[PDB]
Amino acid sequence: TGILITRHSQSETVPACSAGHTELWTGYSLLYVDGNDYAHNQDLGSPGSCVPRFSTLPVLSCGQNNVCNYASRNDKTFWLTTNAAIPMMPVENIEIRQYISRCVVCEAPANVIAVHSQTIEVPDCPNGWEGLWIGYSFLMHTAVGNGGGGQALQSPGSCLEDFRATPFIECNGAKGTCHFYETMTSFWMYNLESSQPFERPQQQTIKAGERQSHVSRCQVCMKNSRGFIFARHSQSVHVPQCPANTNLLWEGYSLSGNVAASRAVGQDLGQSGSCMMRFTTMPYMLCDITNVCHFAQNNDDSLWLSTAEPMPMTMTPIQGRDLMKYISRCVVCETTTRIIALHSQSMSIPDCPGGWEEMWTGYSYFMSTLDNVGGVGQNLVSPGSCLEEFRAQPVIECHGHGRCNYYDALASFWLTVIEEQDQFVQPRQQTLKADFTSKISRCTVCRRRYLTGILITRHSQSETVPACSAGHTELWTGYSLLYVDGNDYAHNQDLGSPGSCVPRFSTLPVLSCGQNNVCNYASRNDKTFWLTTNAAIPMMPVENIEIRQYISRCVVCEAPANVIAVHSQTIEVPDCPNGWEGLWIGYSFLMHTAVGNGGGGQALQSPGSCLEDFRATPFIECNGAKGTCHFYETMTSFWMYNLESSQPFERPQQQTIKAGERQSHVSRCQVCMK
Amino acid sequence: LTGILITRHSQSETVPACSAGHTELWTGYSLLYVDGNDYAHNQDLGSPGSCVPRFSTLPVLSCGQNNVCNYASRNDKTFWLTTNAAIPMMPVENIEIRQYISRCVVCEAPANVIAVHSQTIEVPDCPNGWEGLWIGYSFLMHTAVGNGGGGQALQSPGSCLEDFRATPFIECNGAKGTCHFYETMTSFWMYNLESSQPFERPQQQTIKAGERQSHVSRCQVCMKNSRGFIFARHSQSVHVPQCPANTNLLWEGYSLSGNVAASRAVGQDLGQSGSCMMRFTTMPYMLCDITNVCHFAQNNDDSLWLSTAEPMPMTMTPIQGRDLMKYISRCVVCETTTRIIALHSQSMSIPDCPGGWEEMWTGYSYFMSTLDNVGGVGQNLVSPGSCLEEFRAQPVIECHGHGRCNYYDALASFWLTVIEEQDQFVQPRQQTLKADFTSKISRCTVCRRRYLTGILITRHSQSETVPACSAGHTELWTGYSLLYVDGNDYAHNQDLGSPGSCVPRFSTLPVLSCGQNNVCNYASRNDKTFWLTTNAAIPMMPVENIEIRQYISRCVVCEAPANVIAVHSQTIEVPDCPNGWEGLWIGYSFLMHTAVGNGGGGQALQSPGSCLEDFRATPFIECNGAKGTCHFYETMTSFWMYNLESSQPFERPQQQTIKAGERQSHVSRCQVCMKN
Ligand SMILES: [Cl-]
Ligand SMILES: [Cl-]
Ligand SMILES: [Cl-]
Ligand SMILES: [Cl-]
Ligand SMILES: [Mg+2]
Ligand SMILES: [Mg+2]
Repeated sequence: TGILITRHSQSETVPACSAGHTELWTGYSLLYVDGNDYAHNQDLGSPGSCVPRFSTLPVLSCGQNNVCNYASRNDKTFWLTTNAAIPMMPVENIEIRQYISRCVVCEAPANVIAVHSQTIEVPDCPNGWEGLWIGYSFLMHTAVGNGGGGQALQSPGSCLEDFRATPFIECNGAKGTCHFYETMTSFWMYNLESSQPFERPQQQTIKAGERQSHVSRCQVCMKNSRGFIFARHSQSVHVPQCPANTNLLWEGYSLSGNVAASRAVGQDLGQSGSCMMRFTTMPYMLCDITNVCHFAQNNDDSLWLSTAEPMPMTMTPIQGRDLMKYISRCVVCETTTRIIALHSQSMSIPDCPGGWEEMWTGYSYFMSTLDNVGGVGQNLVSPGSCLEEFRAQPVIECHGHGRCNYYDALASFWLTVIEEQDQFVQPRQQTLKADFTSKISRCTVCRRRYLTGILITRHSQSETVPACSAGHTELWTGYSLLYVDGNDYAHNQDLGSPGSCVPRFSTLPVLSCGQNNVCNYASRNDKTFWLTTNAAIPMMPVENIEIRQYISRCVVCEAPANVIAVHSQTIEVPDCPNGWEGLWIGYSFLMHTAVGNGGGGQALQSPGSCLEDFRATPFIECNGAKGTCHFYETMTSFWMYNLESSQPFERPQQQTIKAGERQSHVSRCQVCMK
Repeated sequence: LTGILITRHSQSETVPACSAGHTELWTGYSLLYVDGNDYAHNQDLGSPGSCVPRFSTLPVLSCGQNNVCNYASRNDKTFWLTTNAAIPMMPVENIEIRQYISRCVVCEAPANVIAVHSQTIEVPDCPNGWEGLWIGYSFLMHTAVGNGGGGQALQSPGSCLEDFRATPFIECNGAKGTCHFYETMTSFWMYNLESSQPFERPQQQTIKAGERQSHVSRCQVCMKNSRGFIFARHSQSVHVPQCPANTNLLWEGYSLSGNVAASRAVGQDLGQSGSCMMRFTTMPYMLCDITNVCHFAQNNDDSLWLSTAEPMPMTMTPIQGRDLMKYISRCVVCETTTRIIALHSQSMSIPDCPGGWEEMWTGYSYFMSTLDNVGGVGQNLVSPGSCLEEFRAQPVIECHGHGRCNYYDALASFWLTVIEEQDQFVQPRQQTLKADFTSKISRCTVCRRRYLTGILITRHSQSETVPACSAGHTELWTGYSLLYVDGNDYAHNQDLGSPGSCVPRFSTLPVLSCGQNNVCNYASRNDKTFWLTTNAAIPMMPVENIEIRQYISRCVVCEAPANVIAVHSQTIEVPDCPNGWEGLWIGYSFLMHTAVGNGGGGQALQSPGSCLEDFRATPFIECNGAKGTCHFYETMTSFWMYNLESSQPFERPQQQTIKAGERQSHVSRCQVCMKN
C-alpha cells in the first residue's frame, strides 16, 4: 500500500528508486514559491516537492474580479540546485537545466523517517528499521530578508545527501532567469560533540573544507508493522512514557521550532523532529555563499516546549544548568497503525472513532506567535495539537547567547469552546485566568486498533455537507477552515488534512494567552479565513446566521488505503498512477494571499491541492470579534498553470486572462487512492 | 530666504508650477517608494526627495559584499504617484508608461509650510497668520501587496493630495520595465468624523463610487506669512500641555503615535504636528480599493495613541467608550521663530542646550515602540518627539476599529540607556530592572534657537577620525554613525543627514527594552545594532574589544547659517548646486540598505545622508548587541541610485552584472549644497 518517498539528486541526474520500490514519476525539485510577497514551501520529503514540468513560473495569480494574471508581477520560484559552479550572470532558457535538481517519487512498503545525530556521528536506524541513505541535517533557508522556510526534522527532506552552502537557486518568474544571490543563506543542524550540556554555545567561524565536520549527520530509515511514529511530550523535567501498544524509539528534549534570520519555523509537536536527543540554545549554524559558516556569532533563536517551573522572582534570563528545570522532555514512539487527534471545540472530550483506541486526552493547542518573526503552529490532526497540560506560556525562547526566558510578545493560541447554538453568534469578549481550563477545547489522541487508519477530507465548496465515498466510513462533518490570523501571523490547516474540517463554526475559534497567566477571547483584532461556497458575492459584510451560506462544509472519512493528488500541469485530467483509482477530479490549487501577512498554501500531493470547483476567490475573511465576514480585493488565489504550450525552460509570457478563459489556463488534477 | 523648499505633485502628466515669488529649483517624477530586496523604503511626498529628475522603472543598483553589484537582476519594484489616466488591462511598457507617472516641482519658499487636517468634510482654515497654498484630501497610508507599503507624515504637505484617487500610485516591475495596477493595491485616507462623538464606537460603513469623496477628511497646505517653524508637545496625561515661552499656540489635540493598517505600523513623529489630532477616534481612517469601494472599520486595523499613566483595570479587559478619555494623552502644536532640537546625554545628567539655544523642557530619551508582526514606530533622535517628559514602560496604547483600546503583551518600548564613557566598546552587562528604571535611562533636553534659525548638519567620516565642520558652521557635538537599531526584530533607522544618526557614545546596545508588568531589560534578549563603517579592512571573523573602534564611522553635528540639501545627478557627473546655493561636499547617491532578517532602511533623497563621500559596497557593520562583537555578513546589501546617463526615460532596464573595477562608474553622484 502506497507510502510515498521522494528523493532529490542535487544534480542534473534523475535519481532512482530502490529495487522493489515502484517509481511513480520523476521531476524537478521545488523548494518554495514566493507569490505576492508570501513564501509557500513544499516539504522536500513529500511528493509535492517533485514537479514533473519545470517553469520559472508554474503558477497563475487570480484576483477578486474574474481576471487572472500570468507572469504579470514579480513572483519567484525556488528549486534545489546542483553541484554546478555558481555563474556570474543569471542563466536563461536551457542553461537553467544545469542548475535544477531532479527528483523521483517512489512507493515504499513501510513508513520512512529521518533521524539526526546532532553530531559528526552518522545516526543508526532504530531496531526494525533499515537505512536508505545518509546525509546532512538541512534545517532552514532564506533567500533574502526573512523570506524562506524550513524542513520538518522527521521528514527525509531534512536529510540531504550532499552538503551545499547554497543548496537552492532563485528564479525570477516573469524574466525566466535563475541566479544565486549573496543574501541566500542555508541553516544546518550543528555538530554538538562534547559540548557542555546547558552551557553557553561556543561560537565558531568555520571556512571551506572544515565546514562538513561541523554539520549534524542524518540517516533516512525505512521500517522493516508499517512503523508509524509520533512524539509525546511531558511538559516537565520527567521523561514521558510511550502509551500502551507503542514502543520507545528514543527520549529527548521538546523542540518547538527555530527562529533564524527573523523567520520562525516550527517542528510539529506530533513528529519526531520535535524530540531532539541533545538540548542546546543554538542547535544550528548559518552557511553563506562564500563557503563560510557561523555558529552562534549573530542573533538567532530556538524555541522549546517548557515545564511549569516559574520564572525566578528577578525575572532575569535563565542560563547554565538551571535551564534543565525549564525544558520539557519527550519520547518518540513507534506504532503499527496511524495516530490522529480529534478536537471537540467543547467541554466534552471527544471519543475515538469506532475501531480506534485512546492514547491520551488533553487541550487543543493551535499555535504560538512571536514579535515580527511570525509564529509556529500545529496540524489539528497531529498529536502535537493535543497537549496534555494547558499552559498560557507553553514555549520558552532561547538564544545563541546561551540563555532562555519568557519574553512578553510570546503568545499561545488554543481552540475555544463553541456551544452549538453559539456558532453563528458574535463572539463575546472575555478575559480569563489561565487556570480556567473549562473555556479550552478538549482533544483526544487515538491510534487505530488490517486498516492502518488513513483519513480523507472532502470540501463541498457549498452549503451542503458532502458524503464519503462508498465503502469509506464517515468520522465527522464540519466547516472548511483555511487559516487563522492571530497576532498578525497566518497559521493554516492543509485542506487535505482533517484539521481543516472543524465540527463547529465561529468567526473566532481560538483564544490567546499571554504573560501573567491571563487569557483573552475576542479581545484584540484577529480574523479567520474559511473556504467559501458558490453563493453570489455580497455587496457588504454578512453577519451572524447569514454567514452560513458562505462557509464550505466538509466531511472526514476513514479509507482503506493511501490517497494523493496528481497534477497534469495541462488542460487534461491526469490519470492516476498505475494501480491507483480516482476519487475526484478538480483544479490545481497551490497557495493564497490576503490582507497583511495573510497567506498559505497546499502540499502538492495533498487532496487539498485539488479543488473540484475552480473559484477565483475560494475563501472568505471573517472579522473575528465583529462576527462578520466579507470578500476583499486584497485576496489572491494561486493555481498551477497550464504549461501545455511551453518548453521546460521557455520564459513565461505575460497574459491577462478574462472571465470564462480563466479555467482553460489552470492545471487539472485527480485525487487517487491506492 | 534660507532655502526652505516646497514640493508639489501634479498627479498628472503635466509638470506643475511654483507659486508667486517661489523660485523653481528642479522638476521631476513623483517617487513614492522603492521595494528593494523585499524591503519598502518610502520618500516623504512633501519633501524634495520624492521629486526625482530622471525616471526609470529601476533607478537603483544593488551591491553585495563579494565584489559584485547587480543591476536589474532580481525582482525589485518602484512605486510612483500616478495620474488620472484610465487603468490599463495589462502592464504598460516603454513610452506607454509616461501617461501614468505624476510630475513634480521643487520650489524655494520664504517661510515654513505645513498641512492641516480637519478630520471632517470641511476644508480646514489655515492658522491665523498663515496663508493657503492648496487644499486637498488627507492621504495617510498605502500598501501594494501584503503589508508592503508606507505612509505620510500628517504635518507634511505630502499627506494632502489635491486629487482623491482610490489607487493614487502605480507599481513598476524594475527589470521588466513595465508598470501596472494590481487588485491588492490599497490606499488609506483619514475619515470624515463630522457625525460622531469622539469616544463613541466607530460606526462601520461600506462606501461606493460617488459617495466616497464625502467620507474623506479634508486638508489645506499652509505657508506662514517669523518663518513659523512648528512642533508638537505632549502631556502624557489628560491635561492639555502649554506652549513653552517664546512660542505660540496653534491648536490643541490628542496624541497620535501611529496607525497599523494591513499589518503595517506607520508612526507619526511625536515632534511633528501629525502627532496631534484635533479629534480622537479608535479608527481615524478608512481603506479604499481599486474597484472604487471604501470600507470604514469593517475589517481589522488599528491606531496607536500616546497614553496617560491611568492604570489598566485589574480585570485586564479592553477599555471602551467614555472610559477611553482617561487613557489618551493630550497635546498642543506651537509655532516659533526658530527651529527645535533634542539633545541626549546617554547618562543621568540632563544635557545643557548649546550656546545660543534655550531650554523648553527636559525628559527621557524615547527611541521606539515595537509590536508583534507589524513592525514598530520610532522617533528621530533630533526631534523633540524623542524627548518625553515622563518615563513609561508602556507609553503607547493600541486601539481597534472595534472601538476599544488596551495594552497588549507584545507592545514594547525602547529608550536610550545610560552609556558611560568607559562602557564604550565593552560587552554590555545584562540587567533586568523591576525598579529604579531611571538609573538606566538617558536624559534629554529640548532646545530652541534664541537671525540664525538653528539649522543642524551632520557629516560622517566613514573613518575612525572625527570629521570637521565646514568653516562658518559651529560644531555642536561629535559621535558615532548610527544607521539603525534592530529591536524585537523591527529595524528603526536614523536618517544619516539627521543629527539623530550621530550618537555621542558608542555601544553595541545603546537602548534598553521595557514592557508589561513594569519591567525593563538591558541586553536580555537578542537585539543588534548597525553602524556606518570605516575604510578599515574586512576582518576574517567577528571583531571584539579594542578591534571594534577602527570599524565604527565617526560623525560631527554642526550648526549651519542656511538650509542644506543633497542634489543627485543620476549620472556619473557631479551635479551642480542650484542657483544661489554653494557646495559643501560631493559623493555617491546612497538610497537604501537591507540586511539580515527584517533589517533595512533608507535615506531621504534630499538629505545629506543620501550623499556618502566614499563608495563602499558594504558601508555598514552589524554589532551583536549582547555579545559585544561586530562583523560583516553576506546578507548585507547596499542600494545606490543608478547612473542613468545613457538610458532613455522609459527604456527597459538592461540586466547587468557589474564586477569590482567598474562598480563606481555605475553609481549616481551627488553634491550637498547650502543656500548661499
Ligand atoms: Cl510574476
Ligand atoms: Cl479578537
Ligand atoms: Cl531587479
Ligand atoms: Cl539583547
Ligand atoms: Mg493586527
Ligand atoms: Mg530576533
